[PDB]
Amino acid sequence: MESLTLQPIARVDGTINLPGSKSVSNRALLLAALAHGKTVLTNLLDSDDVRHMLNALTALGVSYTLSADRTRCEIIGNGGPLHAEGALELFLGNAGTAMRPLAAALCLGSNDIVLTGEPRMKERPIGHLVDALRLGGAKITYLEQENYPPLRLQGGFTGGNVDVDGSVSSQFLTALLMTAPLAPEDTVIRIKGDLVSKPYIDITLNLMKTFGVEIENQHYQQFVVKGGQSYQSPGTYLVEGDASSASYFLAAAAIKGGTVKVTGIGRNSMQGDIRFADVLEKMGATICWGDDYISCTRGELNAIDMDMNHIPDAAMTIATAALFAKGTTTLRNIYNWRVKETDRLFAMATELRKVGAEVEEGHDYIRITPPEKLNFAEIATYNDHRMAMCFSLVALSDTPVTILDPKCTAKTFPDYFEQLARISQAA
Ligand SMILES: O=C(O)C1=C[C@@H](OP(=O)(O)O)[C@@H](O)[C@H](O[C@@](OP(=O)(O)O)(C(=O)O)C(F)F)C1
Repeated sequence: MESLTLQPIARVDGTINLPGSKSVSNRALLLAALAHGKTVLTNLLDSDDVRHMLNALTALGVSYTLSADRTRCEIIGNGGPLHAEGALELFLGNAGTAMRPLAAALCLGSNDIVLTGEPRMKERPIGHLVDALRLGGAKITYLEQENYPPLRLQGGFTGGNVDVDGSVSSQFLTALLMTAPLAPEDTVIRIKGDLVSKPYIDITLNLMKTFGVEIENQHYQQFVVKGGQSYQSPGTYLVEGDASSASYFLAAAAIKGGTVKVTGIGRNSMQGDIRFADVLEKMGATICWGDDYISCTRGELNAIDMDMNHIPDAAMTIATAALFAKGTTTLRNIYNWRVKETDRLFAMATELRKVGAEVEEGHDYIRITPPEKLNFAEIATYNDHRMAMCFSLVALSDTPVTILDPKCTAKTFPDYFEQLARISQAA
């Protein structure tokens, strides 16, 4: 078991050029593969989730080339649905943005493909998506536990009236939205009730528009899609920097700055996690907005009590930043933390208590009362990139912290610790 020990960081200050957005990167790659023409993506993220998507596209027959640093990709569009037979297995690692979107897209036409991944992926739900795809005509088989990967897809999604549950993940609706335009018949997608992580649907619709497709969004309760469409290459496309990855560095400044500026995202970004900056401002930090940067300067840090459903991933960063705030912080309406890279409510509460906090682990919320002073802990990371990045902030105090399995950050940010060190100052 590898580990990394972070010594106390006296102050943070500096500029970080953000790695590419994982959410945008995987959507752009799949749309480029389905599109007609050559797409040149720049500022593409090089991480495990993107590598698994690229490997899947290679296995499906898509041609592309990558630059030396793997941030520039020239993709040759397939000009329509991707195809493979013989129960070809695509191993998708831990990537939800490959698993959910491909589970839907590969249901177009006739195929015989199996989707699987790491053990944890076999524990992340996909039943709501499968239910919707079947209503549209798809033939899908669960090879292990019902409602979870791995899946054998045999095609048949033609469109029609499809209902989808949006209460657990926005990725199921995202997958349907990307797939429906290419189906032969028109599709009306009806949301059964609530829709969580709503800002990610805006990311999906933005990418679809870039690739030539628009749909009718009726107040996020129903989406009307015309079938028989085709995606078209936009030529060159610049991938936004990752706003979720930015959260760690902006929070670092709110706690121990200094001023930290992140470039690659700004006030015009399509990512919902830029709203993380507004939470730091509510806590007492100073935020500066630019067209291609967001910066945070240390002010003060006061506890908050907020519904975080609109920024579930960046909300985890507030949970460790809360260790440094005045008062008790409560983060609400975050049930799906339980079904991601690990059960994050269980994990976050467990590890926060290890450094001294008093924590109430609610079914769908977490309440955190910081200790007078933090203590040392060897932090378990649950094969979850965000547990490692969130707990790295413990070192912005008088105590060191040891992070187990630091390489798990590679899901979205292989160079995380090098970047945190770049802004760490001794004076
Ligand atoms: O559509 C997207 O791009 C995502 C939407 C969210 O999921 P929900 O709609 O289910 O709330 C994020 O939490 C998810 O990021 C994570 O990763 P995956 O891409 O799903 O593997 C993450 O980086 O931590 C997370 F869900 F674990 C990526």
